[PDB]
This record gives sequence, C-alpha cells and structure tokens, in this order.
Amino acid sequence: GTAIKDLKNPDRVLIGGDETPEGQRAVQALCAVYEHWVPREKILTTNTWSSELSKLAANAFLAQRISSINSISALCEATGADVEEVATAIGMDQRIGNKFLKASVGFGGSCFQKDVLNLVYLCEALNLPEVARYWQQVIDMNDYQRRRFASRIIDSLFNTVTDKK
Amino acid sequence: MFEIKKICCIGAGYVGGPTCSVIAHMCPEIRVTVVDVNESRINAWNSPTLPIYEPGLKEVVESCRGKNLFFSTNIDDAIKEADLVFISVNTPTKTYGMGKGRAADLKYIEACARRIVQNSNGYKIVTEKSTVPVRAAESIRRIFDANTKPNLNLQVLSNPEFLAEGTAIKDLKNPDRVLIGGDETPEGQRAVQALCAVYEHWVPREKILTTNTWSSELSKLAANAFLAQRISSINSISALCEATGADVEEVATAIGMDQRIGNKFLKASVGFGGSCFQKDVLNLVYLCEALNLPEVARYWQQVIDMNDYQRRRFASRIIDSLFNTVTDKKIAILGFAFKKDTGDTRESSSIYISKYLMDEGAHLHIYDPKVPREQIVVDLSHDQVSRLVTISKDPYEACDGAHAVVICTEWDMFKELDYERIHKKMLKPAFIFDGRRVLDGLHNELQTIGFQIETIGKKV
Amino acid sequence: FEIKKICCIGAGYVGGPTCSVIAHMCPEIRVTVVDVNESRINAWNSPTLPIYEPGLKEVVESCRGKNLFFSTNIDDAIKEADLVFISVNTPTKTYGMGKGRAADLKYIEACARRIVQNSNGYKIVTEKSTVPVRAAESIRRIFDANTKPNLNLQVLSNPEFLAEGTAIKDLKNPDRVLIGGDETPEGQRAVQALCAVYEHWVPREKILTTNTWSSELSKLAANAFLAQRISSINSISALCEATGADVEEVATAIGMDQRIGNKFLKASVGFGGSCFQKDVLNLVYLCEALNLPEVARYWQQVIDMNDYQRRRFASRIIDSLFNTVTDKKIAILGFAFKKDTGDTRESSSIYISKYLMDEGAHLHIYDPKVPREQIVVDLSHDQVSRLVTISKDPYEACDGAHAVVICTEWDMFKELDYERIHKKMLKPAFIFDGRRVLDGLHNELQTIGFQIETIGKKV
Ligand SMILES: [Cl-]
Ligand SMILES: [Cl-]
Ligand SMILES: [Cl-]
Repeated sequence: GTAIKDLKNPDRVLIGGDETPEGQRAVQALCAVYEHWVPREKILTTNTWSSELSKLAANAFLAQRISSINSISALCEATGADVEEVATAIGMDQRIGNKFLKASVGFGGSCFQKDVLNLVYLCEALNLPEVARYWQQVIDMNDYQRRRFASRIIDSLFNTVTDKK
Repeated sequence: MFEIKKICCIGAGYVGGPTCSVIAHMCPEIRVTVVDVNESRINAWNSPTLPIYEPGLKEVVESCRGKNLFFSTNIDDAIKEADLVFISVNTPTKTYGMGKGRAADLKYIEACARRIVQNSNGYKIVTEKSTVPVRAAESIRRIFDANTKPNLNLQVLSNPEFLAEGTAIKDLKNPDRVLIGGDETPEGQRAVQALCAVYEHWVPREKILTTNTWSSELSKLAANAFLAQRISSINSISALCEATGADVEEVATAIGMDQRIGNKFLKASVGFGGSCFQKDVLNLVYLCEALNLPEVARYWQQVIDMNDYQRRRFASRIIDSLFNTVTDKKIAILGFAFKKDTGDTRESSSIYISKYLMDEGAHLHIYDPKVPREQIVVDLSHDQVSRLVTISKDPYEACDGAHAVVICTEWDMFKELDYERIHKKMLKPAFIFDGRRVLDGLHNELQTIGFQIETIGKKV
Repeated sequence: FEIKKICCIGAGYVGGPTCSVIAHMCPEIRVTVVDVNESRINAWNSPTLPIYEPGLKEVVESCRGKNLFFSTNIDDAIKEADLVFISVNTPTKTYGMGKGRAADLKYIEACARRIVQNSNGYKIVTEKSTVPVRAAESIRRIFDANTKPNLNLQVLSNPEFLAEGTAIKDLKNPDRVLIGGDETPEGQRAVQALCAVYEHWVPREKILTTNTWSSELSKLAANAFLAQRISSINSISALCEATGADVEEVATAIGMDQRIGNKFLKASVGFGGSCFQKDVLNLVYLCEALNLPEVARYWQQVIDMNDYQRRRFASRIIDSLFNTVTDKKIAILGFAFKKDTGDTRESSSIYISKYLMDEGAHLHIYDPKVPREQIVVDLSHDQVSRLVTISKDPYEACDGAHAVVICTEWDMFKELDYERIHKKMLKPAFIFDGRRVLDGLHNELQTIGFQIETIGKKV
C-alpha cells in the first residue's frame, strides 16, 4: 500500500552475510548499492541467520501487538472499560508507541499469520516447545477474537440465524 | 470550577512520596500533606535522610517541606482538611485464599475508604494513585454510598502512577502522559477537571488524558503487561537464537529499528524482575479467570511462563556444562539486584538462578556491590543458606577456586574486571555464563585466555 | 379482566388436544386453532383426526363448530384473540453453535413477529411448547422493538405435561398446571386471567404460579429428574449383575421409601422417546452457555449412563456369540421405544440393532405395531439392504437364529411358544431380555435349553 515510500525512505535495510572475508565483501557490495539513496546509519549488517530470523520475528512482534490489544478489548467488554481509551493510554508510553494498537475483529493479510505459523513450526522442529506455544498464542487470540465476534452476533439474534438476511 | 487547595495522600511509599513532593514543588498555592500508618517512614521523610533514594528527590523535598509539604502520622486531620485525597497504599498479592499468589489483596484500600468516609464531610475528591485491580473503584463507591451522610459528596477518581524506580523525579516533572479516570457524569467531570487543573501547572494539556474510571485502572495493568511481553518476546527469540546460530542482540536491533515497534525494552536477559511486572501480569490473569475470559487469561500467562522458562533454561545450561553435578562445587554469582545500579532484589532473577543451583547443592559465592548482606540471606530462606551460601566482600574472593562465573546483573563494573587474573585461580574447565550480554565484544579475549564463555541468545 | 377469545398457533399434539379440552370446559370462550399447513386443519375438521388420543374424538366432536374452530386464517384469529397460544415444535439445531443439543427458536420467532404485526390493544401471549429458558425474553424483545401506540402485549409461560398416548386423561385431571409470568402489576393480571381459565375444571390447589423463567426451567428439569431416575436404577442394574444382587428386588426396596416413591424405577436397555434425551441435552447446553460447567457435566451423566446401558447390552450379546456376529441370524423382538405404541423415536432398539449391524449380523426384526418402512428409515444414514430383514411374525424372525433379543416390553413376548422357537434355533440358543418381561420364566426356559440373560441379573 505504501511500497514506494517504504523503499525510497526505509526505516532500515537489513543485510545478512557469512562472517568471513569473502562473505564480508559480498555484504559490502550489496551495502554499496543501497548507499546510493539510503544513509549508512540506516543500513544494518548481521550474520545470515539473524537476518532471516529478524524478518519473521518483526512480523510476529507486530502481530502480537494487535492480538494483545484485542485481548484487552475482550476484557474491556466485561469491565466497562474502553479499548480505544486504553490503547491511547498505553500508546503514549514512548517505550511502547502508538502504532498497531487499534483493536479489530482480527488481523488479516498474507504475511502475519503465515509468518507466525512458520515461526511456531520452526520452534517445534528445534525442540523449543515453550517458545512455540508462546508465539502460538498470537494466532489463537486472533482466532478467538473472530469467533467471539461471530458468537455475539448469533446470541443477539437468539441463537438462530436460519434464513435471516 | 472547583479548585484544590489542600491535598492529603495516604501512603508514603515509592509512589505517593515523590508524586506529592513534586506536586507541592510545582503548586506553591496548594497545601500537600503526606501521611502513613508507619511512624518510621514519617520520621524519615522529615529527617535529613530520606527512606528511599531517588535522584533529585532530596532537593525537591527540602525545597517544600514546611511551606506546603508536610509528612505526618495524623491521618484523620489531614483527611478532615483535604480537598483531594490520594489513596496510595500498596495492594500486595494475596498469600492465601481464593486467588492465592495471583490476586491482589484489597484489604489496605478498603481500610482507607472506610477511614476517609469516617473522617470526612462535604465535598472531597478521592483518587486512587496505586495500582489497583479493575472495578476496584466500584468497591470504594460502594463503601461511600453505604456509609453516606447528610452533606457528604465523595467523588472517586483514578490517577495511576507511571514512574520507573530510579528516574522518579524526571518522570514526574516531565511525564509522557498523566492518566485520569472518572465517572461519565456532571459531578464526575468536575472532579476530573479539578485534578486535571492541578497537573496543568506543569504538564502540557496535550499530555493529560481523560478516560472513564475503568479504562484508567485497566490501562495501568495493561501497560506494564505490554512492557513485560516485549521482554519475554525477545527472550523467547534469544532461545531460538541459540538453536539457529542467530544473535539476539542483532535481531533485537533489526526489530527495534521498525518505528512501529521501537527499540526500548528489547534487551534479552536471564529474565525480568522487579515488584511490578510479574505482580501486575499475574493480577491481570486472575481478573480474566474471574470474568470467564480463559482465552485472554492464558494469553497473558505466557508472559510469565516464558520468563520462568528463560530462568530455568539458563540454570539448566550451567548444570549441564558442569556434567549435571554441582555438589560442593564453588560457583561465583556476580550481581544480585534485579537490575543494575540499585539495591532492590525484589523478584530478582539472581534469586532463582541461585536457588536452582542450591537445589543442586552448590557452594555459592555471591557478590553484589550495592545489595546489603542481610537482604541476600533473607531472599534465600523460607539452614540451607548456611551450608551453601558464602557472601564475598569483593568479586575475586568469589572466583578463587570456582568452577564457573555466573553474571545475573548488568552491573557496569563486571565488564572491567581483570579476567586474566580470575582465570589463573579458577578450576578447569573454567566457565563464564553471561546472563546480561555485558561481555559482548570481549568474547575473543576471554576465549584465548582460556575461558569457555556462554551467553543469552548466542549459539555456543 | 376475563378472557373471551383464544387463538392457538400450531395444531400439533400439544396445541390441538389442549385447546379442544379447554373448549369443552369453557363453553363461553371461542377457541380457534390455526396452522399454516392446510393439510392438518382439514384433518381436524374431518371425521378422522390427524393424531390418535383416547377420548379426543369425543371431546372434539362436542365443540367443533360451536366454540372450537380449526382455520388457516391465522391473521384474523390473532386479531380477535385475547390470548394467543404459541404451540409450534422447537426442533434441535442441526448445525452451527449448539448443534445436536441447542433448541432452534426460528418457528417461535416467526410466530412472535406474526402476532405483533396482526395485533392491537391488550393481548396475552402464552408459550405452550417445550422451549429453552429465556425464550420469552426473545418474544418480549420482538414485542418491545416492534411496538405500536396502545399495544400492551403480555408474555406468559404455560408448558404442557401430557404423555403421548393418554393426553386427554392427563389434561382433565393434571397433577399440576404451570403458569409463569412477570412479577409486575400488569404481569400478575395476565397470569390470573389465564389462571382463571383453568379454574373452570382444575382446582386452584393444583394451579401453580411462578415467574416466567421458573416456568420455562421447570419443564426441562422435570423431564431430567425423571430421566435421571431411570439412568440411576439402570446404573444399579449393572452393579447387580456384578454382585449377584437383582435390580427388580433393589428397585422395589428403594421405591417403598415414601421420600423416593416407586415410579420410574424399572430398569431397561435404556429410555427412549422424543422428550427425555432432547430436553436433558438442551439443559446441558444451557449450562455450558451460562458458564456452569459443573452443572452441565452433572446432568450429562444421565445421557452417558443411558448410552452406557445400551452399549453394555449390545456387547454382552456379541461376547456371548464369541465376539463374531457376521452373517449370523438374530431375532430382534420389539422396536418401539416403549410398549403399546408405534413410536420409534430414540428407541433403544435402534441403537442395539445398529451395534449388531456394525458386526455384520443378519437381523430379522419384529414389532407388532411399528410400520415396516419406519424401521428401514430409522436404520439408515446400503447397510440396511444387506443385513436387515423385517419379519411378519416373531417365529419368522427366530427361525434359524442364534439369539433372541427383546428390546421392547410388549406383553405378547411373555406368552410366546419358546419350545417351538428353540427347536429351529441354532445352538447354543440365547435369549437376551432387555426389559425383564421373562422374569419368573427363567427356570422354565433353561430346562428347554436356553441360556437366558437379562438386565440387572447375574448370569
Ligand atoms: Cl490519626
Ligand atoms: Cl542440598
Ligand atoms: Cl393468514
């Protein structure tokens, strides 16, 4: 949706490479390409696996923010609190920020669920079940949010929706 | 519109004390009176030596004490005179009964509510400053309504603190935001604007947020939970880093440069500590269970489990490295505080790491530059301490004949040690377990010296 | 306030017989029974009624034409009525949230919207069918949301308690009449108005007034308490077979305790019917939805025990036949859920047969009253074609069979020629008595050569 702007003025460019002489040369070659229009302060160099992992974790952190405020939204409906008020109050903490704190029926897109599910599987394959089920909560909460929303509609219509417009 | 001239605060803790001291300092026309049931605390605040240490606090207090800032044991009179009453008492986690070890105990808050109505007449604004469970203000409203009088109009507000213990004064003088919650009624709005007016003396109106009472209560709990979740998230990543060859400090950096995520609270560790994070998250979880929200409850519970996992994991790596036997082995523990530059050990990860090693029968030599000796012994009790715990006056006494050095607090001084010396008198193989990434950049040095060095979020 | 004109929506086995009786005891009241199905109505106006109940034909003929009417003109019948009975059946949901347990309120909702559209002034709206709790709140909400000037609709609960088979007798002399209404001035008036109607032939001592939610809940719990009694004695029956005790003896001893009573204590292969399981399951779901999991699993036990009883019985047959039943002829005697009816709804015979069909048995089924095609329908989802034969007489079913299974307490089964049956049965010949109908005949049957096993008796 904002591809061109994101490319022309990125928060950061991520490049991962082998921690070897040949590897460092290849990194600096690619680094040099981006230096044409990206300030060197905003170019980050890591080993290959940190770069791969950073892409997955970043999307997961984002998705977690949405699922977290969504969980709060459910607790708001039960207490009388208001999630937009709470989100605002949370978001004014500079350490937390005010982006990705808008509660919804649930997040979508071709990246968030796909990458978090991929992250979870990786942890299972690496015998990290505690970490796997930690991140799985992001998906379950999103599923919960949707199911919950649907169930409220159905209850409000007296648990019968047959042939109703 | 109603103006506040006299302020009473119940509780001289790390919350009410600095908050009211600052208010008095920025509002010379208002008489702020801080009271507490503990005569010890009161006499300490009026003493040349204060009961808690915060940068710039000593100056601020001395500027106001006597003019418009007073510390007294006379609670009833301070209530009698006050236009605004801050309830700033701690709500300890219940240690028994329904909700043991998770639910907040409202006993102290309930007492204050009954004490206020007993000693007050006319119009007064009653504001909860302490971290409370949601719908707590309903409990206060219920006590006031049940004990009403002719010409008694008590208004209940929520105004939670957000100061980090260590930078209190700066956080108060220049806060990211001030939160005030009130009833969505005419009388309620007046009370809100009265409190709002007090903060407008030195806080820009852009940074004052008004919500209903429950959003304010909930915001304090959720904010700390969001913070704690960040730490547990990067910690989970750290474990995945050790298994892949990735590096958590690199990953944290890459994540943190996303403006929508930010770079604060992304430093992996042996696990977070303090008197607020676990306490409030556990309180949040219990609330959800009580409200039949099991999906939400177990969602936030993951923040705590991951923190426990991180600690247990770290302890287990040490034990495995020492061939799953630690009996009668000397082990240096460097740093006992829950974070650097404090003597606070409340929920310190050092406690658990030490305790895990004690369950293996290790000879622990613990060093912390600031933490008092007696505090360590208390935090490691329920006999067990006498056999296994030795407390070193200096770091080197702890590494003399030790199998391993475990760093559990990110003290700046640990980075600057003579590790050439330490290695010479250590048993081989000699291990360093860095639980705070403080020796990042020193790895190649330590290895060529002869150390085996392991740290959070880096493959061995 | 007096009630003068009554409209009933639904000419089922509930609304039909109930309103015909009311007309017979209330000559001054004009009772109009309506249904959107033109088929049903003409049957009510026919010399042949759409349902059979003893003495119903008489009661109807007394009133039909004078103050009892069956019509398809629903809108006008609602317009004229002081009291509107909602008497449509509430089927269990077959999909979605609450599948196979929760009640579907669609027919009730339609009726509620139809009433408010076609009505003005003061009217009492009473639910007669077995409904889930808080259903009247749904009706109230439709009324409140679709209000008119000078519209005062009162919502009452008045559930049925008639056993299908002796409806009229149950109506003329009921154990109690139940009426639930709002605890408000207007609400109490509507209740006493309806209360007054039944006082025409029901003593005031046997008319109970409660709030609306107590009334709805009472109908479900009453059937559940009954079902629990059967499942309890059935559970005991299994414990009898394991101890040497006898369930008929124990049931008798228990039932002589005045505080317990001796009704509904007859052990069986399992209870059936269109009400017991449906209502208990509906009760369980209600508890789950209201975050009452302890109560939900408490009542679920009534269903599990009944399922256990059936499965247990089927397994005994299979074990006795050396755990192989493939291509073996087996006589099934009795298919109805109880004796003296053609009703097969939730009949234990269905499950027993199905368990035996999953073993590849050759079932020859006989039932004196139950129609042939109904059995074929109740045993489908191909499997029926290969394994199920329907016998015209019992002996056709026991000719070359390995075992005789009795699943319905028909009186005639007691009087069969077991000497003849045994000669043309394969050996060893088994009789499995699932209804204790052959109690007292055991020593007889054994000397003939039968191995006889029954519910609640050690072999
Ligand atoms: Cl006092
Ligand atoms: Cl030990
Ligand atoms: Cl019509």
